[PDB]
Amino acid sequence: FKDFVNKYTDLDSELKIMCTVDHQDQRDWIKDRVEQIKEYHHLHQAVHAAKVILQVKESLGLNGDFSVLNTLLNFTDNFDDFRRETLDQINQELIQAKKLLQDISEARCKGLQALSLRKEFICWVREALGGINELKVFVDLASISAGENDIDVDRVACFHDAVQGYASLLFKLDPSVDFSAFMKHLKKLWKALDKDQYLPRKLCDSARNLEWLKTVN
Repeated sequence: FKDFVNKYTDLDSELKIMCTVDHQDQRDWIKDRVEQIKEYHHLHQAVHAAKVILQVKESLGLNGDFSVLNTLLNFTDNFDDFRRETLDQINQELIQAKKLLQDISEARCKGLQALSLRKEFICWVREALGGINELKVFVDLASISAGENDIDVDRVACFHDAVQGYASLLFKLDPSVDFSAFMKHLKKLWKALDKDQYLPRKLCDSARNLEWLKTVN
């Protein structure tokens, strides 16, 4: 079941066909087996998200010694140790903040992957842009020099959206928060990632335009 990822009804129907091969068994174990397998899939997904957030911390210059994700790192370094284990083997210590309302549909995880490894853009946007109020001045200055071509003028709007949608993590973030504080703060980016779902792509497109962003000044 590497193919049934994030598929409830399809997996349910597949297991119904699986159980209908022999008429002696008519039990309803499927209702719990599908939830168990999907919990395992969610554990793997939150492992990937834990790696993503570790990269985000190490790239944003954050401090606070996140240690709750160390148990997910332990869950993902026993890949060769739990390979012979059962589906009901070990506890789950991830529903607190690292499974619900932070890793939805693996898109918000990609939302953080946008602010992942690419780092020089963060340094430049902190050094040259001090506050949010300077964004309007910067975009006004950049529009007159971008060049009206319908592809060179969307670069000053993608930047304006990707910076104004990342104000929580870019400008005002003291490198002293803990895991709980960081997860509560991320629910300020999560409430803007739904208004426009192309924020990670906007940031990734404004990141490659780093040899031109250092020209407006």
